[PDB]
Amino acid sequence: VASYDYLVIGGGSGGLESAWRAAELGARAAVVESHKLGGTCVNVGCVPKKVMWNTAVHSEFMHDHADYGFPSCEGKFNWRVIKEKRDAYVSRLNAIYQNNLTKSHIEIIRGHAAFTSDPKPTIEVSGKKYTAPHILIATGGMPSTPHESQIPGASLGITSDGFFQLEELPGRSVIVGAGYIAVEMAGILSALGSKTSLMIRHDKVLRSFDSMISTNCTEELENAGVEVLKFSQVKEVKKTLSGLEVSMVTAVPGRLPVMTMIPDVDCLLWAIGRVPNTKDLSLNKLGIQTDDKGHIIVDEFQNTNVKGIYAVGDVCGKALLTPVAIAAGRKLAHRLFEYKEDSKLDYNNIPTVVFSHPPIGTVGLTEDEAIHKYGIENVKTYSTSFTPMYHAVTKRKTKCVMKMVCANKEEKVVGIHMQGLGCDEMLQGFAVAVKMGATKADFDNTVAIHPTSSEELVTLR
Amino acid sequence: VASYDYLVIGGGSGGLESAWRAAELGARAAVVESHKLGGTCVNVGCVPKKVMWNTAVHSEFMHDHADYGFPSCEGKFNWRVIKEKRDAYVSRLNAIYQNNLTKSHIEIIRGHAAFTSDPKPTIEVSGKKYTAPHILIATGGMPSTPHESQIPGASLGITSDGFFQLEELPGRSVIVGAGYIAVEMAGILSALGSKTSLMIRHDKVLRSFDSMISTNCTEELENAGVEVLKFSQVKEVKKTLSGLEVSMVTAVPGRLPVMTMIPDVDCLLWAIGRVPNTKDLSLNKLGIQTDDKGHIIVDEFQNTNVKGIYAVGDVCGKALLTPVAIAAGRKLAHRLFEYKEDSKLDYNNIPTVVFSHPPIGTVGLTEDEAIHKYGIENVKTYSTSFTPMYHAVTKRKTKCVMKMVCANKEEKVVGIHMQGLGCDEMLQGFAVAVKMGATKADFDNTVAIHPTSSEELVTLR
Ligand SMILES: NCCCCNCCCNC(=O)CNC(=O)[C@H](CSSC[C@H](NC(=O)CC[C@@H](N)C(=O)O)C(=O)NCC(=O)NCCCNCCCCN)NC(=O)CC[C@@H](N)C(=O)O
Ligand SMILES: NCCCCNCCCNC(=O)CNC(=O)[C@H](CSSC[C@H](NC(=O)CC[C@@H](N)C(=O)O)C(=O)NCC(=O)NCCCNCCCCN)NC(=O)CC[C@@H](N)C(=O)O
Ligand SMILES: Cc1cc2nc3c(=O)[nH]c(=O)nc-3n(C[C@H](O)[C@H](O)[C@H](O)COP(=O)(O)OP(=O)(O)OC[C@H]3O[C@@H](n4cnc5c(N)ncnc54)[C@H](O)[C@@H]3O)c2cc1C
Ligand SMILES: Cc1cc2nc3c(=O)[nH]c(=O)nc-3n(C[C@H](O)[C@H](O)[C@H](O)COP(=O)(O)OP(=O)(O)OC[C@H]3O[C@@H](n4cnc5c(N)ncnc54)[C@H](O)[C@@H]3O)c2cc1C
Repeated sequence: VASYDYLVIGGGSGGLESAWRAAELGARAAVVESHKLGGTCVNVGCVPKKVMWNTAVHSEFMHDHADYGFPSCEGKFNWRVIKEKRDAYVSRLNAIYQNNLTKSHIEIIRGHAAFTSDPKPTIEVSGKKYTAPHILIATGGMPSTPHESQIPGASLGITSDGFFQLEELPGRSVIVGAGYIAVEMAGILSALGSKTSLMIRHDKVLRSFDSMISTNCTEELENAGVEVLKFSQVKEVKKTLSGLEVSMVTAVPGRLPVMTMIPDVDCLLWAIGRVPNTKDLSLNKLGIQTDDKGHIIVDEFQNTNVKGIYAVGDVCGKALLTPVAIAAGRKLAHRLFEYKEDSKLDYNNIPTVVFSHPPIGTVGLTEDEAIHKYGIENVKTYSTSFTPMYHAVTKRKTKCVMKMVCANKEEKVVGIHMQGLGCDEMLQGFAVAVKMGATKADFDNTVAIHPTSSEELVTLR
Repeated sequence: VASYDYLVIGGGSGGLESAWRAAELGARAAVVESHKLGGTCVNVGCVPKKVMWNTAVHSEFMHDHADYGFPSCEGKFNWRVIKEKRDAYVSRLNAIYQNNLTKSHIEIIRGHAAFTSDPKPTIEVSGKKYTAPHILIATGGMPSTPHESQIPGASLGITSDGFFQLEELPGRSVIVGAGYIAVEMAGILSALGSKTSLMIRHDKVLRSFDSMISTNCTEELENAGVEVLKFSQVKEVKKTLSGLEVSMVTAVPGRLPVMTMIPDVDCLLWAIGRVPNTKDLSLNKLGIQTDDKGHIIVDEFQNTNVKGIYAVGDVCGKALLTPVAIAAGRKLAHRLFEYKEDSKLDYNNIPTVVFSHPPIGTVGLTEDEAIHKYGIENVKTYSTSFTPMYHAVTKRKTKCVMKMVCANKEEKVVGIHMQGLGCDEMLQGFAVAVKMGATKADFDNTVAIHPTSSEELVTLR
């Protein structure tokens, strides 16, 4: 047993940041990583996702060329080119992340960690044992897929991970899911040329977002040429001569169900969920708690039920975003190594952006979450809808919707939701303001920047 | 003399908003406009400027096409097309602005107003007389041009107004000026294909901005192919067989001066200044104060030295931006018609964006204005510089610089300056935060949005 001051399991967003902050404070740390550092985000997430998005944004502006006075292009995108490059960038970052750990004196135990029987919290990487007064489990999660039992042929399709392995553009794409990943994959594949279909169990996507967003987002998808199959779901999948044959059942309320075969499908992508990566950790040896789905149960301070063990990031289940994982590891490191008993992450007013077309920006309470916590009498919402002046000279259009949810008489801005061009870089600023507890008066007392879309939030009447 | 409750002179940004807010409060208002409503901003400013910018942004992304897997285009932009459209949009807006005044019951005295001899403040539009207990002068300004006396041939060139009259792209462009307009014109003409030169009296542009900006902005201009002629200035201009011949004098400190002839110049654009539009108003009949340059002198409440007369917008000289003009007319209307003695506009922390390539965003104190008002011991600046991941796969690059100026021990964020992709839509949010009096801790306690450029401001260390 080599002893350390900190032993982080998983070198993803959460593990790395916590280790970095701990080392900065004096601790002798080591990180246990079974694969590539940078985790899900760098290797199969944020990074490669956003590169492919910047590419989709390009095809969509090839369509506005002639309107702007330029001669139009003949087409034919090449997936290989942009893939080789996307992959290279991910290599450049790995190298970078290795270097940082090294120059920071953070040891890297490479391999798969699992807990042991030793009473004192101890893990064992490759027959060898390591222990520490503080162990952070930050192993994340993975895309869930349906068992061949209920969906015979389910394994025939791919996941987001497999999307980043695609080497040529799928001719016919069918995506099953209604969350941000699902939406993003559908938006990228469709803009780049694939005949795409998004299969959802209901009528709208991102149903957990403010109604104005799920409504607008389902619409803009339809308007962009993505076939949305509502109240539909996969019954089975089969490999035919030319691609897969997907049989789905559509049960639109008020009507009788209908079976449908989607043939010649090159790509069936499961974007149905993320499952925690916790079995093989041998949590059962310490009685470490988990919920019915395997997520590790922690408290406000990221504490498991076992002393000297913590969990952060996706593995916990709450707020599946890289900067939440980071913020939690950073705050933990400070509580442990800088002794600030009160360093926890406030999970309220976390900003999120969904890179669809147009981009979605959202922070805070939805109108309903607001109505519920305050009451209809005390919730006033303000909102606008317009066509960005960028579309003033284009046949093509996309709208821009902005809702502002205010609570009580002072009108504390408790939620801002929007969808439109520029909404991705537009949010961080207001997120700070919302986090400071701004009121509608503060926004209104801020001089506008003309001409911009952002200026519509400081002139909402 | 027809009497009203409010008589606004000029239907631009400031006059229109003040009239609208006044009418909403009960006042019987009328607006006096000698030309097209919407003013400088709609007719020869913000609106047409930003359309031409969106177009320049397009040529600059035609250059990243092949990098993103798409086949490249043969070129040849067409100025006519985008002009007909830009002009049409401006017509659509005028019509809109007319309609609003009408549906709001604001009368429109069309023609040129001038003050009279009548003791009681009275103006006369076309032989007819109008008076009111409250007159707002919101006549704005105009591009200044050099007198043929000192610069023989100065009149041969055009101004920003004349830029919006151009019907074909200038082959060779030379722009004289170092402010935002100058920079923007140079950036648009150059991106769209003109062989451009920007003539400045010093070494850098936007010299009144934070040093990191004038430095970065002079650099990115050079890197984009805009020839910047430093310590240079026009001596005279002449019309030759093929375009104008510009003779300038370059006096770089440490060296002897050199005369230079720039020949074959199709366009010489004066972007040297804006002069107030106040002579023909006959200010002298009421003894209304003005500075040595004709700007009308007002106080914190927009009061002239004469009772019942006010001034807002460019005409005053302070903060030459549409939303400052608007904010001042709106606040005035409330002071006058809603009787709130304390409604004045706070001229501190006004956000501004300069649509160069890449866009500049800035709000607050520059490092020096901070150092001066607080002292070197009390000013801490934070800053970063990086290449946006959009350029991770492009031969072409543009940087992104961000400086954060903090004052005192709490580190109140008193100034944020940046230049880069997305910085135009990125600013409004932080401007609200800065206006609320945020500290570096507030920014740091805001969860980041990954991956974005905006996220670099909440992780500045
Ligand atoms: N504002 C100053 C602080 C930010 C410094 N970035 C350097 C300037 C960019 N230079 C450049 O030349 C361009 N930058 C990039 O190449 C990298 C790629 S991923 S690196 C971005 C990084 N990651 C996270 O946000 C997510 C956690 C991550 N481990 C994961 O799982 O993905 C972040 O900033 N971490 C805070 C922290 O943990 N670490 C901080 C350092 C980031 N790690 C690597 C930086 C260099 C890139 N490998 N940065 C990003 O894409 C995000 C930042 C964005 N501004 C951008 O640059 O596009
Ligand atoms: N968030 C709700 C409040 C904003 C409402 N805009 C309508 C939604 C956009 N719909 C759409 O379909 C697209 N909008 C546009 O066509 C117009 C063109 S100029 S109109 C923008 C306007 N002007 C000023 O900022 C500058 C003063 C001006 N008189 C000048 O001199 O230029 C502003 O919002 N004024 C506050 C106020 O005085 N008046 C408010 C109404 C604006 N006047 C005209 C609106 C319709 C366009 N004619 N708006 C803009 O370009 C700026 C807003 C920006 N979000 C955008 O839409 O691009
Ligand atoms: C497609 C797709 C797109 C996404 N886009 C975004 C986005 O734009 N923005 C965003 O904020 N988030 C995005 N996410 C979410 C983000 O990837 C995750 O929330 C973030 O990765 C969480 O970090 P973590 O520290 O819990 O995990 P991870 O990054 O998953 O890191 C865990 C690491 O632990 C290693 N590991 C696991 N078990 C062990 C073990 N026993 N021993 C050793 N090593 C082990 C893993 O190999 C991995 O490298 C996306 C996710 C997917 C999938
Ligand atoms: C090129 C260029 C680009 C610009 N870009 C931007 C930008 O992106 N953002 C921004 O914020 N600002 C920009 N500006 C600045 C913005 O145009 C002005 O600050 C804004 O127009 C100020 O409004 P105002 O009410 O004082 O004036 P104005 O809009 O100028 O309105 C005054 C009106 O008064 C009328 N008038 C004048 N005298 C009389 C009289 N005696 N009788 C009757 N009518 C009269 C005029 O014809 C005019 O229509 C730009 C300016 C130029 C020039």
